[PDB]
Amino acid sequence: SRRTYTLTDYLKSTFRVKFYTLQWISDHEYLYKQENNILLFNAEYGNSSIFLENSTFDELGYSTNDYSVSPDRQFILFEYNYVKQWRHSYTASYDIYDLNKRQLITEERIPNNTQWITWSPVGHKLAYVWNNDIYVKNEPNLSSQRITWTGKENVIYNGVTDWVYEEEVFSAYSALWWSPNGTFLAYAQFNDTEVPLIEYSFYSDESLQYPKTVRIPYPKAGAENPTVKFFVVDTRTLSPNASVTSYQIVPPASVLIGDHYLCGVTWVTEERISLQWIRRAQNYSIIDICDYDESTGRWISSVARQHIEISTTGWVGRFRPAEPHFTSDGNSFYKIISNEEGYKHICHFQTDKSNCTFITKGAWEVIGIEALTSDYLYYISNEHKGMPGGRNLYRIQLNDYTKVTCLSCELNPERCQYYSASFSNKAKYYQLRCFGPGLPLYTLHSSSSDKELRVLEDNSALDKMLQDVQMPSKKLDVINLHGTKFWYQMILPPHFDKSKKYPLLIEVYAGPCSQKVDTVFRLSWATYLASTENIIVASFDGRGSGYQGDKIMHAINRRLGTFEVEDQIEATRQFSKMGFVDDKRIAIWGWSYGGYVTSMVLGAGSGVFKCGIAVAPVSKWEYYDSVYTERYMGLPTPEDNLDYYRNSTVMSRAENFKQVEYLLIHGTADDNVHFQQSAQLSKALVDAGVDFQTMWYTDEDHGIASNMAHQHIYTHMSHFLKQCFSLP
Amino acid sequence: SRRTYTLTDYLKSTFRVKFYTLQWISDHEYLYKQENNILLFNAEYGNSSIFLENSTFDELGYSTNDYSVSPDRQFILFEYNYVKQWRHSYTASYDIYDLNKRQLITEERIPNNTQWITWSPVGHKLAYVWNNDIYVKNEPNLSSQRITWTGKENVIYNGVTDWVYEEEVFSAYSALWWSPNGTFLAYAQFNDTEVPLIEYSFYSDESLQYPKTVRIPYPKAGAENPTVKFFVVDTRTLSPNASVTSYQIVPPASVLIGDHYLCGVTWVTEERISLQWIRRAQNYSIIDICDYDESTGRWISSVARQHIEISTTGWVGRFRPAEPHFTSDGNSFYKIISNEEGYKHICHFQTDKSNCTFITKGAWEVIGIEALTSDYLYYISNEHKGMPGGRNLYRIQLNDYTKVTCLSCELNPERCQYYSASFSNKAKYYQLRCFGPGLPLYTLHSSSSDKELRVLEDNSALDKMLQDVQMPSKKLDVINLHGTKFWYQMILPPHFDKSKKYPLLIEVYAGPCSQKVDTVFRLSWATYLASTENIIVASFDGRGSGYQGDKIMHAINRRLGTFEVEDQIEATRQFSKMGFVDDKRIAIWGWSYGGYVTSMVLGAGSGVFKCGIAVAPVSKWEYYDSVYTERYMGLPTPEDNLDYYRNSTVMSRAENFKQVEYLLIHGTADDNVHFQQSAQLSKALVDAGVDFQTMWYTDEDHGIASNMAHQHIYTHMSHFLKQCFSLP
Ligand SMILES: *[C@@H]1O[C@H](CO)[C@@H](O[C@@H]2O[C@H](CO)[C@@H](O)[C@H](O)[C@H]2NC(C)=O)[C@H](O)[C@H]1NC(C)=O
Ligand SMILES: *[C@@H]1O[C@H](CO)[C@@H](O[C@@H]2O[C@H](CO)[C@@H](O)[C@H](O)[C@H]2NC(C)=O)[C@H](O)[C@H]1NC(C)=O
Ligand SMILES: *[C@H]1O[C@H](CO)[C@@H](O[C@@H]2O[C@H](CO)[C@@H](O)[C@H](O)[C@H]2NC(C)=O)[C@H](O)[C@H]1NC(C)=O
Ligand SMILES: *[C@H]1O[C@H](CO)[C@@H](O[C@H]2O[C@H](CO)[C@@H](O)[C@H](O)[C@H]2NC(C)=O)[C@H](O)[C@H]1NC(C)=O
Ligand SMILES: *[C@@H]1O[C@H](CO)[C@@H](O)[C@H](O)[C@H]1NC(C)=O
Ligand SMILES: *[C@@H]1O[C@H](CO)[C@@H](O)[C@H](O)[C@H]1NC(C)=O
Ligand SMILES: *[C@@H]1O[C@H](CO)[C@@H](O)[C@H](O)[C@H]1NC(C)=O
Ligand SMILES: *[C@@H]1O[C@H](CO)[C@@H](O)[C@H](O)[C@H]1NC(C)=O
Ligand SMILES: *[C@@H]1O[C@H](CO)[C@@H](O)[C@H](O)[C@H]1NC(C)=O
Ligand SMILES: *[C@@H]1O[C@H](CO)[C@@H](O)[C@H](O)[C@H]1NC(C)=O
Ligand SMILES: *[C@@H]1O[C@H](CO)[C@@H](O)[C@H](O)[C@H]1NC(C)=O
Ligand SMILES: *[C@H]1O[C@H](CO)[C@@H](O)[C@H](O)[C@H]1NC(C)=O
Ligand SMILES: NCC1(c2ccccc2)CCCC1
Ligand SMILES: NCC1(c2ccccc2)CCCC1
Repeated sequence: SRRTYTLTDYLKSTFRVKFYTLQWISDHEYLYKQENNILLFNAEYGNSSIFLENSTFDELGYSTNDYSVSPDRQFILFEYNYVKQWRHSYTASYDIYDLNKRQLITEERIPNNTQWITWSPVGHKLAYVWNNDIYVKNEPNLSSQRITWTGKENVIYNGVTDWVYEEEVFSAYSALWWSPNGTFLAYAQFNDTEVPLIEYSFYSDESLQYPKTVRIPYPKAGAENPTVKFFVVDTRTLSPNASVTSYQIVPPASVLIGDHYLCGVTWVTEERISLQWIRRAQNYSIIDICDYDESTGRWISSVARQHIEISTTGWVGRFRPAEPHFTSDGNSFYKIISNEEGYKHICHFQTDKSNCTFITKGAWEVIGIEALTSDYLYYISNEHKGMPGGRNLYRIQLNDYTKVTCLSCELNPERCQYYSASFSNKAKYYQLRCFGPGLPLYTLHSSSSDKELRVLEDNSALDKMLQDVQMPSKKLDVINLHGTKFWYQMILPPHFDKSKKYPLLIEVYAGPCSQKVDTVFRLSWATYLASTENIIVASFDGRGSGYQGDKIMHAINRRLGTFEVEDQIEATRQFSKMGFVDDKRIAIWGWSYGGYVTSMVLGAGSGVFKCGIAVAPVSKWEYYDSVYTERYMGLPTPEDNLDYYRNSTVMSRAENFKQVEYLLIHGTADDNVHFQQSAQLSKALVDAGVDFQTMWYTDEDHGIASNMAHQHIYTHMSHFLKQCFSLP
Repeated sequence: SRRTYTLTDYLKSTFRVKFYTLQWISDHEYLYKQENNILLFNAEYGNSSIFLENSTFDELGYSTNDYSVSPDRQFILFEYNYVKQWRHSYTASYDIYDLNKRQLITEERIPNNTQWITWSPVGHKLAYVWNNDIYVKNEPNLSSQRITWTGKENVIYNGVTDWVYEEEVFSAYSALWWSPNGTFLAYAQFNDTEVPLIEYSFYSDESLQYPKTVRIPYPKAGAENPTVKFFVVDTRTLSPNASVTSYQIVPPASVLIGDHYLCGVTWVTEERISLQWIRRAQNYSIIDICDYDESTGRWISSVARQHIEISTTGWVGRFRPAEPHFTSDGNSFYKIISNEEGYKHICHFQTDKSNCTFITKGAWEVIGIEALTSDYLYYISNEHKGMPGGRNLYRIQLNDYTKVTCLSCELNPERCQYYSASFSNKAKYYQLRCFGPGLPLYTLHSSSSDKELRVLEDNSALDKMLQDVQMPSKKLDVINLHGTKFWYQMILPPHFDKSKKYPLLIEVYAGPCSQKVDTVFRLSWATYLASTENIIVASFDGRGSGYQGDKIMHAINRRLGTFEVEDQIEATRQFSKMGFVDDKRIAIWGWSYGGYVTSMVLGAGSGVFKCGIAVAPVSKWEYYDSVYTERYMGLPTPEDNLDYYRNSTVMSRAENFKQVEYLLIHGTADDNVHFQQSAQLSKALVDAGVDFQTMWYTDEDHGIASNMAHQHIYTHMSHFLKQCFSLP
């Protein structure tokens, strides 16, 4: 009799899922923004005090989207006037507020359009990037000092990444790294002089008479890449009438051979920095640990402190090589790498020795190292119940790898199987974050007694609202393909009657090291399709997917568009044989890589799918960026992998689309998967005489995330889907 | 029992409509390309001879799309390697073939990428434009002489028009004019230095890794326009070691005041040239007749030889002021202008007097003056039967305006009501071209006996094919609106049963001075919709339409988007009341201006239309070019017509689209109605929460005319239409 989860409920977020975001500022204290008030909580006693009243934000231009308190707690930074750029980058305005004299620094302010800013790890120094140059302010009220002079739009980047490093290498816009005690400021410089430009029209507000052309240095497969340099600036000598004292650290010879990338920076101590470089091929990476020479100011490296990591069956790491986690002394480190069996586990390395020792093993994988003390190492893995789509926090004794405890496994076995964690300094306390399968749950714990100090947020409000509505259920299970067991999930309609025949909707991603099958709780479009439209929405992780060993992940090496596409078809074929699926009404959709896979499926002529929707899909790999594409496909030259580049385009399967109903969608301002991709795909379908539907979204980028576009696209795909399934 | 005219029949042109293209080369001879053979016909005796065997084209690179024989018949020009640009412009390669020594000129050839080329009116001189500069060749085998040095891509144009002059002023790419006896070569120079650039992406062949950006100097409403200069070059002194002798003719002071355009050039005699200029406003034009001064080389003008033409209720002429037609002596001319009642008729002017005398009158209009001898004047009008959508050839005695004969009216009253004509030199013979309502019919006639020498093409083959198929019928009639009678047409399905109720498709254009209702025979998409899908396709010419007097045409002056849109709604409303139309299923579609109107109707909230399709529509007048837009709307400034510019956008009616099914289509490479227009329109619909369909066509220009795109768009609109009409 109750209501169903509606499209409007989804599009409007009428069912709010709460969370708990905190920032640790010591080994037992943390800040929390509550009702626009910044409160200081003491993990020990649970008591809190007001750190900054809600009545201070009231007048800072307008909305204050973010804050950052200096480590010495003397100042606070206010971020506002946010202007988004790519996936991670953006520019903003900042105000510095003196917490002592409780005033607002007015002289020597931070520039407008600041690209990045950060306090030093200690004290209250500031470093920021503006107009592609780096500046340092020793005091909030004193004049900043310019560190670089080469900054230049679309050419030289100091302190921040260019387009490709942001998206594929750093997964961040930032390229600045203060040393632990603020002595040194390390940064990377990117040169895009020889990178070709992708250009597209941005129409802007209706009042703009002429469209403007956006230009981005974007390297497509096999094109010229940006070069990079790494510098360590000694901030001690920074003065208005002094030059900048900096040293340039170059990569090891084994990398200087040809094109390469800087993929990681980690400070070990005030005089020891760790750099991780990888060759353009991405099957050879190396860690170079450089020591500061106090009598020359040089950062020296030695072959003894270099650690090589290669891959013979594919690429190194998941999306990039894993980061090293050093001990306080810096004489050793722990890092995730592939073991003998192809599973990723933690290996213990000695800084000046090449041999490492695995401290974990099994047919499961370590997702990442979370914290490290002199006695324990905390990490996250999907070992529990052997569920690759589950996550838990584990702790292992460093003096006896035999003693490993699961800190999250049994807290709420039914409600919580997917966690992430955030540790305080020195790992004395930690917040545990549960994302499903039940309602998210945030908790605070002590590392000494493993006791649960308290419940930070349990979403009891959401629970209330949902018991009044007919929610669908999510079931996870397994099936066999090629003698290998793979996972899949199904969002089943309320009051699921294994008798009736329901229409199926396959939602796919399926890109290298992907995971669409997990135990995370999500109020999604699928929630609505199952709840209101009685459609079954399933997902499957086959060959190429991650967190199940290099064996399954590297299956699609140098051959994207083959096995992962084929496995979606065979898995759907097995789903359609289970009596509760109307094989006459099967569809599939995806975004990005899921859009590519969706298209490849539809064009396979399997006769299995009736219709499909592709949103901002890749259509030809030579159109995508160099870092991501080459990592799996090599170079598109007749000497390397051109043949597999050519027969993996969606265009080459155009004729087969005559057998299905296809919906192609794309944002005209997509800086990531260029509109070109869909423009070229549609032209191939037109030339083949194939009828299909289209939908462009003016000025929307890769996310197609503006409030109105977001609502419009899901509304549109719903009509298309219901038309195809003959649903009223 | 027979077949119906199918979509495939239309898309593939299975039913060929033949024509007869000839080129007059004297007062009694003409050339005709037959089976790749150039034959020379003698109108007098009807006998023909081979002028150039089909066996000469065989090897000229490849296909020879066109030929041009010099007037002295000594040479012939072969055009090939055609590369289209805008609506009229294109570049090509040319070979000169010596008809005497029957050889092929090999030395001093014509450049590749030639923009325009033409023989002189006599002899065998040649003038051509290459890289925006003019060149003259006195002999096919001799070196050409460069005439201009200012040529520059997207900036200076010598001898050819820029984008806006090509599309809106000259309706041609050409800007060169030889004098009657080849002495002088006149040309216009266009400067686009200050014209803003419209830019858009061209994706090209799938193999192009990066899309290229096309840039065109295009002036939008109120923007900076291109300036122009007119020169008369004396070719007699052209020599390799001599400078160029030329004179610059400037416009009359009444035009130099502000911005203006050169809209017409006409040579009167070897020493008298006629220039027609118009102000940017386009409600004031003037004809300046300049005489050559043999002792100074100057081209002099006098106030006595100037003729002003203004409009107080709108703009001058139809799309541009009509051209003057001078007598051999050049002492007088005949030109179409609006009379006292607002109807366009022929006025007789004296070159040095300001008063003219109308030689025709009535509630009908003269379409154009076709030929002029010392005894008669031939013209075309829609006077017959008072049908504004009919055309006929008339002849009027110059010494007695009372004697006027209709030469085409009664030849085939049932089969032919729409003619055009082509006269030989001195008007001794003429070809008559009938375009409907029956099958096209070409005939050759003598001016002396008005006798029909012979039938050039009667399409008897097409007649044969069509009697085997169920063709629809076209009926023309009238209806009253605001006390004024307007015309409309309906393509009725075969075996039309005035009983049953059929869905109605309204095909609209309705732009200023347009005519959708005529008696021309057309194998169109509508032919298929009526014949096979049993849909009625109607068209209506209301306020704003042409050929019915300035009264009706100037109705929409300074207010586009109002009356012509409203009249389509009221006329459809009256059509729906006629018992044979299903009021529940009515649609409307259009192209360009028809797309605008179509969209303005769908957004009127009249409740009359269920669905509609708009192809490459204008959505906001400030986005269209200056010449066309300003002609009807004035300037978009608060001092002029900004208010009507703002409330006539399609966007302002977005909310109303929630009541209809809308299909928006646009070529991404449209240089005319920029993709911007539809991009901005769709964004307004998305912001309003309106659901609608879309369809972009990669790299297609304004015509969307590539073979595959052509077939695809009509196939797509047919599915949309049938979905909306619930037709299987
Ligand atoms: C591209 O072409 C290759 C080579 O023909 C395809 O690889 C074969 O795929 C078939 C599946 O139909 C397998 O039976 C063979 O074992 C494969 N051979 C190799 C060399 O792996 C590949 O599937 C094609 N890729 C795409 C995207 O269609
Ligand atoms: C094309 O038109 C532009 C006007 O914009 C001319 O440029 C001006 O030329 C004069 C004289 O040389 C200079 O004093 C101005 O400074 C120029 N202004 C600009 C906008 O550049 C240009 O010379 C013209 N070219 C031709 C071939 O006529
Ligand atoms: C700043 O802080 C006060 C609390 O100290 C906020 O007041 C609370 O508001 C929530 C709902 O918004 C109530 O449920 C609490 O009970 C309120 N507490 C009090 C003091 O009554 C106040 O809303 C905040 N100011 C702003 C900017 O909204
Ligand atoms: C918007 O501009 C004017 C503003 O009123 C509109 O008004 C005109 O058209 C009406 C038709 O409903 C007439 O009733 C008004 O009298 C007439 N106003 C004037 C001053 O003559 C006009 O129609 C609108 N144009 C568009 C495109 O919507
Ligand atoms: C919490 O209370 C303790 C005493 O039990 C005090 O020492 C501490 O400073 C307080 N922490 C806060 C809320 O800052
Ligand atoms: C950027 O790279 C280009 C191309 O190699 C080079 O010419 C230029 O000097 C470099 N600039 C800097 C600041 O490194
Ligand atoms: C730095 O130099 C400027 C003049 O160039 C001078 O005004 C200022 O006093 C100097 N600062 C220091 C550190 O003395
Ligand atoms: C590393 O990748 C390159 C790129 O093709 C390849 O030639 C080489 O064999 C690879 N090396 C390993 C360790 O597999
Ligand atoms: C037709 O024949 C006549 C002979 O009476 C001749 O004069 C004429 O040139 C011929 N027509 C042509 C040009 O083929
Ligand atoms: C014309 O100029 C050319 C180029 O300098 C020269 O070779 C030629 O002799 C000149 N013609 C004469 C002789 O007048
Ligand atoms: C000519 O047209 C312009 C266009 O705005 C107008 O301002 C001017 O008054 C008009 N004059 C005549 C003769 O109609
Ligand atoms: C060219 O014309 C001749 C005329 O005799 C004709 O017979 C021949 O078929 C034609 N050749 C072609 C197809 O070009
Ligand atoms: N850029 C890497 C990703 C991608 C791949 C193909 C297409 C779009 C986006 C894959 C993982 C995050 C985004
Ligand atoms: N520009 C001239 C035309 C037009 C008008 C509006 C929109 C597109 C095209 C009007 C007549 C021919 C084409």
